[PDB]
Amino acid sequence: KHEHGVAQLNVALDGKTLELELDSPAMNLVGFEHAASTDADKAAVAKARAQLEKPLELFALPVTAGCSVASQELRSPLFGDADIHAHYQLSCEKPELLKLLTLAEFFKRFPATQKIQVQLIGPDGQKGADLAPASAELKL
Ligand SMILES: [Zn+2]
Ligand SMILES: [Zn+2]
Repeated sequence: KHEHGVAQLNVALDGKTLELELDSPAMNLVGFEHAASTDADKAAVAKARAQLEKPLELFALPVTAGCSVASQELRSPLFGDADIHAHYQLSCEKPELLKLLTLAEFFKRFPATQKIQVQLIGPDGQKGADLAPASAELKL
């Protein structure tokens, strides 16, 4: 599932919990897939890393919701000691306030991404949705 500028995002609101799994070809986030030797390359990777380390900002989860990070995983060689995987588990005090999900912010911060294919699974059932910077909201 590897198309440059296209990323998959699986969501799952289960009571308090919210699980976001983002699989993306590395081209969208760092701007290449050759492991980083240069300094321009190493700063582009650390820029991405510290943006992905702040998932309440990227996914623009409302403050009103009481959202805190329980666990976060960035599977890629580029962030150890080519695709990128980014798994967040969140715990929202007031999950009822999570009415809507804005990738608008994600697009601003990784403008290399033109389309995000979204599999949401609520307690309502299962809903697909393609998101572009134009049309980047999803009724949760
Ligand atoms: Zn590629
Ligand atoms: Zn994972």
